[PDB]
Amino acid sequence: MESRIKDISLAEFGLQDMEIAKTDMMGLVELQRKYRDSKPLKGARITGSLHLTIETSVLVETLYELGAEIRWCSCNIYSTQDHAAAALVKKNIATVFAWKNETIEDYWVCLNDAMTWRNPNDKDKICGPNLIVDDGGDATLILHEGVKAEIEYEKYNKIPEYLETELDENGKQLSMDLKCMYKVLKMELLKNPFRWRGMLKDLYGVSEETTTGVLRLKIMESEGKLLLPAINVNDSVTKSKFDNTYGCRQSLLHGLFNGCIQMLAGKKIVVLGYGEVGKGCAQGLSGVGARVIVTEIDPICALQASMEGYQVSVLEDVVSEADIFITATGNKDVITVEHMRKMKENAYIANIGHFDDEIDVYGLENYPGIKVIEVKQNVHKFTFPDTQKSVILLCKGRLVNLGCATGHPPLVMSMSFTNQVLAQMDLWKSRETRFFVKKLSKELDEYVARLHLDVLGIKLTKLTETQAKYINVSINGPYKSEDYRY
Amino acid sequence: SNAYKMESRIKDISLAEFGLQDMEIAKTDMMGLVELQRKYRDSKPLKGARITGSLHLTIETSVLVETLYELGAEIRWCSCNIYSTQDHAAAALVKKNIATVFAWKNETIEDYWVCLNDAMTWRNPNDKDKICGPNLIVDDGGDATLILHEGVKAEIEYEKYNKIPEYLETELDENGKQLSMDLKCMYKVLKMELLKNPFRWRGMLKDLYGVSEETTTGVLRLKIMESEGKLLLPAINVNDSVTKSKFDNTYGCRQSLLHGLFNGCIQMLAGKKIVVLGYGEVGKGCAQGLSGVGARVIVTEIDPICALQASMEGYQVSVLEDVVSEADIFITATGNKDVITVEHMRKMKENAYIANIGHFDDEIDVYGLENYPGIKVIEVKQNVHKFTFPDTQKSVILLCKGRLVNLGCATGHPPLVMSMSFTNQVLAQMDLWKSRETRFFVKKLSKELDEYVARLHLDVLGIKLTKLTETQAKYINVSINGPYKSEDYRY
Amino acid sequence: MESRIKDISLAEFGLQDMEIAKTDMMGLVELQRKYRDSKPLKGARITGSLHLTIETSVLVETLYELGAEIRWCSCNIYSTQDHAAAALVKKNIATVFAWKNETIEDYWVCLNDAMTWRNPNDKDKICGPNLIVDDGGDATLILHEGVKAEIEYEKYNKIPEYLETELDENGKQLSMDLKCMYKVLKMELLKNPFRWRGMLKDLYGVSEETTTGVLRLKIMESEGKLLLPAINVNDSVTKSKFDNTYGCRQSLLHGLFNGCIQMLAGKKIVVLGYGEVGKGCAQGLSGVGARVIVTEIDPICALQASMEGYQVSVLEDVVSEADIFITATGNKDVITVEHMRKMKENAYIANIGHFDDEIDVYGLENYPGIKVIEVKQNVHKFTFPDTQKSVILLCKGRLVNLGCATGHPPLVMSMSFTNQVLAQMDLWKSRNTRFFVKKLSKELDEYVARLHLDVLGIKLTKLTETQAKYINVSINGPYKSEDYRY
Amino acid sequence: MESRIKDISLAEFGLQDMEIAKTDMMGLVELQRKYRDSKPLKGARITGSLHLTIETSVLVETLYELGAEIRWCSCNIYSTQDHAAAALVKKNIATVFAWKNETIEDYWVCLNDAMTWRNPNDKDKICGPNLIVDDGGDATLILHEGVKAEIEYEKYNKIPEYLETELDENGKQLSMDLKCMYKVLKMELLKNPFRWRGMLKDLYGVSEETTTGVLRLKIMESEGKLLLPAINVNDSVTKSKFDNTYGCRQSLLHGLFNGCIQMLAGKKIVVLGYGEVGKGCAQGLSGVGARVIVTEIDPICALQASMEGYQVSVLEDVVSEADIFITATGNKDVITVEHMRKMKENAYIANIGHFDDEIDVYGLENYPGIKVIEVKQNVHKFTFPDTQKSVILLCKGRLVNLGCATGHPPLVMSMSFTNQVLAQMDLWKSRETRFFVKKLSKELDEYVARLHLDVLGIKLTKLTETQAKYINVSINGPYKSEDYRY
Ligand SMILES: NC(=O)c1ccc[n+]([C@@H]2O[C@H](COP(=O)([O-])OP(=O)(O)OC[C@H]3O[C@@H](n4cnc5c(N)ncnc54)[C@H](O)[C@@H]3O)[C@@H](O)[C@H]2O)c1
Ligand SMILES: NC(=O)c1ccc[n+]([C@@H]2O[C@H](COP(=O)([O-])OP(=O)(O)OC[C@H]3O[C@@H](n4cnc5c(N)ncnc54)[C@H](O)[C@@H]3O)[C@@H](O)[C@H]2O)c1
Repeated sequence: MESRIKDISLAEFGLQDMEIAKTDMMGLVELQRKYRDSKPLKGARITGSLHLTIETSVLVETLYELGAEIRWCSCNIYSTQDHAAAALVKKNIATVFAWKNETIEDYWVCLNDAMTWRNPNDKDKICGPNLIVDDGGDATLILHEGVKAEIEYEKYNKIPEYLETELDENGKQLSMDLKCMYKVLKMELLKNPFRWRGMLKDLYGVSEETTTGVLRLKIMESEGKLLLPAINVNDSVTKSKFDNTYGCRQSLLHGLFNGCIQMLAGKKIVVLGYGEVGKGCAQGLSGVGARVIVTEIDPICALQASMEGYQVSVLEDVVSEADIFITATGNKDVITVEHMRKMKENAYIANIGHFDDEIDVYGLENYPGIKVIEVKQNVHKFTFPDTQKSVILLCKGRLVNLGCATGHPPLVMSMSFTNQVLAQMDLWKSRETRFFVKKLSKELDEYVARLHLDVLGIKLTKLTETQAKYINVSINGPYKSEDYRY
Repeated sequence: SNAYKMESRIKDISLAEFGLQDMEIAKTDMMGLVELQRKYRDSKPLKGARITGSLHLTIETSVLVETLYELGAEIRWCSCNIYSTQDHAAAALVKKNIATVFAWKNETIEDYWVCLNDAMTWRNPNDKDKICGPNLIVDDGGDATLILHEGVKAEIEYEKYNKIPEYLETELDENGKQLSMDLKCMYKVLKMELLKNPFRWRGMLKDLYGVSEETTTGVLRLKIMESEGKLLLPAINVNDSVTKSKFDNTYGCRQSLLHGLFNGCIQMLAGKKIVVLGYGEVGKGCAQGLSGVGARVIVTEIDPICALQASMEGYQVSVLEDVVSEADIFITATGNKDVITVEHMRKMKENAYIANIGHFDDEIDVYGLENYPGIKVIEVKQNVHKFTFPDTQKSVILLCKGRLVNLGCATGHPPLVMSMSFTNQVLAQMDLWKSRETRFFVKKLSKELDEYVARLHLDVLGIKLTKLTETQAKYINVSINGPYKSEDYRY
Repeated sequence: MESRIKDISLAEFGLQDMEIAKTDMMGLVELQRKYRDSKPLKGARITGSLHLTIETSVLVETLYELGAEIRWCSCNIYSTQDHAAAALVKKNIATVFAWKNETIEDYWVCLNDAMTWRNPNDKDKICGPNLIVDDGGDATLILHEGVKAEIEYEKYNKIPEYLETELDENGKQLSMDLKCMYKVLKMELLKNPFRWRGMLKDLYGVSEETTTGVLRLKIMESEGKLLLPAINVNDSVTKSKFDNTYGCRQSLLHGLFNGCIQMLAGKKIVVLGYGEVGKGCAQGLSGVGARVIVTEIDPICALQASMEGYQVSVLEDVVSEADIFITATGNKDVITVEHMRKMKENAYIANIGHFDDEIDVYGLENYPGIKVIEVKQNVHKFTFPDTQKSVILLCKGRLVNLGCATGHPPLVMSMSFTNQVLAQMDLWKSRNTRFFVKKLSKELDEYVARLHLDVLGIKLTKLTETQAKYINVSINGPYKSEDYRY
Repeated sequence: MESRIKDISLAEFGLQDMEIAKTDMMGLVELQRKYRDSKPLKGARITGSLHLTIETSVLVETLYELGAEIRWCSCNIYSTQDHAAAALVKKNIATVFAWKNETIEDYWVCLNDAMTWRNPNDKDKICGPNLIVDDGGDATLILHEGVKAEIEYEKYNKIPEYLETELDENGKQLSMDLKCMYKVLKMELLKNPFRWRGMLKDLYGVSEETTTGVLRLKIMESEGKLLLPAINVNDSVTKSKFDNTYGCRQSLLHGLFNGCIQMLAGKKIVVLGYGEVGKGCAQGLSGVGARVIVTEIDPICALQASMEGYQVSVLEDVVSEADIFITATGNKDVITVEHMRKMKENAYIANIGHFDDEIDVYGLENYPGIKVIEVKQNVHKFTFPDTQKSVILLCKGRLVNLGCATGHPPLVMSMSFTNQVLAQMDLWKSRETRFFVKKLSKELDEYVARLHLDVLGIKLTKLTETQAKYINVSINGPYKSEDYRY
């Protein structure tokens, strides 16, 4: 037994949930039906760092049926669905390092173990994955920081001091994620100081699932420091305009209904950030009678919010009157402890963005004399000692739809994961320096949509030759120019 | 040892702190109940009243019980559904000695009727702890009221021939059909009580001052009794208060239907053809919520007025038979029975979801589905079962065994609307108690009190109410303080 | 010959609209088909005071095909559709005294003429109508004030001084409508002081269309001054829950679109009054992106607004911030000159209630130093002298959906007018010092709904005997108890 | 050089609406404030072909205040607002050739005159514009076809026979628009065969307002036949995501309420095309209770429609049951004569796309034995002689919001038109061979949004340095990458 999971006996519930889920994941069902025998990913070692849900287990199953060997971990300490994880282990579909309620330390150990492969020749030698499926950039981060650490290690033939200290370049305390990651890097430098650089040779790419992960990729790219090809799956139209928006419209409500006992109707609920995710959040909240107040830094998004009937305000002007706060920025320090101190009694705070630092959870937990009580497994009420007023935080500020619920439903995830399988296949067939972040073709993007039309009984109109020539498109697409915004 | 802890029958007393914490959080929005406790906890208008409740024991209900308790009443409680009890809510009441409780999540139908009977059984410490009944009843669906009346009928039959009437000892009804399990289990209790004391039910009537009924289905049962001249005690209809029916039934379900569906049905609602059978107060809310998350709602209705209302909101109105093969999810919201038959179920597409939000499980023919020759059943997750027909090999997925899905698969309506319903309940209980000092009929609370309920909740939401000038008040012919609408106003 | 309209040449444009409108007015089509042979209203003299729109023409046609003789006028100086009035006169369906943009003086003269019938036996003598169709209660008001005036006239053998003065009580100037009505009453007393009382024996009742008219009836009943039977048509479920709400949802917008050039999306629109009309107005405004703010006196209605996501405030707390103000209360002095002076530049003010005194128009027009410029017909900008700021009034405060637009569409008016025909037939069929106000039975209310199901392709489900017994109703209905609110 | 409009006495009504409109057009108001002294467009001859509405008059005034000489015409025969055209002529800020209800021949004559300028040196000699503001691409089309005509004329020393023929290649009858354009071009070849080619020299560019015009530009570019620089205004975020969507949401409803007497609630309304325009149309229709059914060729757009709860079907499966049909495709022959013959009695047909050929109006009008009645101004009922069934067409299939109503409101037009002015200034500045189509920068696109925030009381949030660096943007924008879809 190499996998490290919660409980293998939950396998059958997972397997059963996978089959029910699969009814609507027609994109993944079709890729399996079309490629299970030809196996286009045969020989590929794939490491995944992505919320291990039932939907994800179907993604993993799909990659496995296309011939890949798979190792997997979750990209969040609270998102793993333990029955989903056990289904993959029992069936020998993948080697898994993930469980619900991981410590930060265990998060980084699991990611590192998922990145570790034993060479098919001899078990003595370690090697890396050929491909990476990433959500948030953590697997991509540990690889680049691993390489940087090794280069610093050789340069002075000793452990770089930045890995043996609790402080950053400016004397401040390092985040728990960096301390735990640096601890893993130091350990690996002593076991093998060419571990990370040795992987670069066999690494053919990474396919990134989400906006926060993409931003990280784009930053590396513009600095000329990206060390492998990358496909941006987030910005496929069938991902960003469906998963991000429609997926959150349902999964935000599910997370809120599970964690927040109150009625949303008539409540002033602040949605911080009105991008693809924020738009979905507001639509769902209004659907159940909430009066949505939006905050934005972008004047275009602000205007869009206003066109849908929502008030647009700065947090300071509403922090004392609003009832519920939802961060959807992908930024950091959007809700501070100071903001929290001004909120009304039993105001709720939740985050749906990828990382928990949108909310100053650290400042809240380390506030002098603060009291905390567990409302439920993942809901905590914090009471400030000076005012005696309390705020209620959902799942310690981690993405609420996956921390307090089961994330987006199968339909949109099938669309997102169909893009993932296609991105992986593209990277694999192109396998062989300035590396780029590219997106999938519009042809494939439309194809993903075509694969899901029958789920919903959608009947598509077909162009005539005359109409096609008139609007200047092929009868079979693509139907829009590259800059079309949908 | 504590009498409340020992006498109560719940699942786990250790969950009490979670219950108490939830109750405190809920109180932020349950301003109606918070105010009644503040205003009356000293003078205790319900002092000495023995109240028996039969209403889903949720956190919201625990605050209701706490309110009756702070007003001076002794209390015993049970839920009105085998799956709706929230064990932490029940534990909270037992640990604080607020009430003697007989309720847990996932009861059997036998246990359900034994808990109700026990909730109706009191002892008088001033009369050598001898058996008696409650003074007041809080009912949701009319089961407390049913056992009382069937209890009186049973005793009247028993007394004629000095023996147990044979309709209690038989597993079949008047038409030779197999009795529902609820009737069998209720008759079993009635038979046992006739042997303990054949003057038990009629003996309670002396001290019973009324029942206050929470929902549409329980009210229907009351009106049927009243029109037949068989209602044995005064009743207050709480469901038809404006601050109950226009809020709990509609806006409560808008949220709680979705929560139940999200927990039981893993699939995305967006784009699905979802049938909502019944477009009354509950259906209106279900529809609004469903389309709020992208579903395409199709309505079935028997009332041409309601059907037209659905159509005005952009919904297709169809007969079930015309969409039973194409629709993805079916939600019954009628309060009727046999709305979705086994025969309808056999025609549904593969993996169609079926759920009910009405009070009783018989809206969907669950019994006929479970007892269909050769049917195959597997438990997907908690209270979610897939049934497979042997002749077609097609499957349908039933949520909560047909039981009201918002309470059985989720936590029911949220605190805010429940406070509005429960403020009406406390007012009704007080009205019946102060009144203690053809024959019996059903009545509703006055509009003054109905408007009062709403006033108590305006600050929760930062609502600012405009005030009429004398000139305006005289012009529209109302008092500055209300009521602001005539009795027939529909809101 | 005896009709007074603007132009009879428009008739053809009215007759075409009537036929098109009849596609959706199935209730009226059905009553015509079913009762035109037997003619249940045969010999009845019907006077109508109801906005003479295309829809009203179909109502009047239906009363005519059913054997009635008819005289009609509009219940508002701006609501008449000239092509509709022409159609009725051209085909000799009714005698009409109505045109768009009447003066208030002519309004009362037109009404008084509509009430004046000639005795079929001896036409040299006057008589009144047998039945009245009323909207707002003006026909009912002139009858009752006329009777009061005649009685007062006899006690002192002279014109009562209240009819000749023009202040009354507080010394405040009397409304133009009362002065013009009193002028007509004075003129009729001098010609025949038994005119009004002479109509009482043969008057079999009035059927009242709207909330404001019903309110006036209820006041008369509580004081024991109601002089004839009345049917409250507004409170049929198929009128109040459809016309008041869904009719306004479309016609308000249409009225706002013709008079207000500005975009509604993003604007803070205050809807004063959240009753059957207010609910519909809000729904329509939200539908095109406006942020609706509600004002209410009734806490129940205020809570309903909150449950639909609308902020509920008092006018004084938003009068300076809001962009548009829509009164829908059926009350008076809701928007005062003092409120208007605090409004922002080019703020729009409109009314959808029956009467124009919801907004203090008289006070605005007669403000010292006020400047007024007509932007277009029925749209005026008023500029205050001190601040130099302006407000824009639609329709001189008259119901904006009928004054600036064509009112509710055919479908809902058919439901309302099907109730009217049924009411007229009930009062005629039934032909005592005390008279009361009653409503149609729920059987007939449900019948109105049944007649319109085929329009929209609605398929109704039918109860089995065991279900009908279980829910305690008859298979053919009624399906709800009398206190059911729908 | 003397204007041709309907009636100059309407001037004050236009000038009055202009000032009221300016309240929301803060983009154009700002450009006037900032650049009226320096006049960056001084000396520039600007010819515009764009619906001459009140909104357009503020655009022309802005262009004038920036120093340009201006001559203008509408891009549709029914969209001109005569009072708007009058205001421009009265204020003498532009030479105008436009009026409501033009003939097709007049349209091309007006456009050709708008393209004709008297040489800055001589009064006898003719020249062309320096810049073109176009909507639909007709100004751009006449120029390119004018050049082709001249080149073909010199090639064989004769009038090209395609200009004289009434049919074209496939034997089908040429559209009236083509026959009229060709007649104008034929005549210009005789007066001066180097007219069009003479213009290319002084033409610095065209700025195209809409999707259909852009498509035409992209086709010419791909073929390497574009003869001047071009700026695609349609695809600025502040145009396509506001004008096309939220503009139509209000203006479609305005057009339908004016042309269609029926209630939209409950009706099955088919929206053909679910792009930027269709999205808005559907939302506005749903908002008034309609049951929207969508037709699409694009599987992504079709899925999006399904995610909003709309049924997605092919026209043939609903053509007999639907009540109202709205084309929003920018394609042609979307609704054929055969489809119209299958529609139910009194079905309504309207188009909101740029050209009238989305619906086969020509075929309908010229159908053998077709009866047609004018229901009202710009609304016609057509009855087929075989079935005796009727269909009702709004403004002869021309864009319904501008034909049956007053187009989009000022707010969105200011956003669209602020982009036009910015583009014209860009083209004019660059004057100091393959031509391409470019779009404005995201800096300017966001700037357009900023200019309109105060209208709606929008409070923008400002990024901190730490936040700015974390998400890798400047504190002052741009805040999104180029491919961001909003
Ligand atoms: N789950 C909850 O929390 C909750 C909340 C409130 C009420 N309820 C229950 O919900 C049920 C409905 O309550 P309501 O207040 O909406 O009652 P209602 O009378 O307002 O609505 C029921 C509707 O069902 C329609 N109907 C009846 N039989 C039908 C059939 N065979 N097909 C189609 N339509 C049919 C009726 O015309 C009616 O409009 C009741 O059982 C009530 O006790 C449950
Ligand atoms: N324009 C139309 O086509 C049309 C259609 C139907 C009714 N009406 C008219 O519209 C008016 C309202 O009709 P309704 O059916 O909605 O009546 P309603 O009683 O249902 O609604 C009126 C609401 O206004 C509120 N109100 C009263 N005074 C107020 C004040 N000073 N400030 C704030 N709120 C106040 C009341 O609480 C009430 O809820 C009446 O005059 C009626 O005749 C017009």
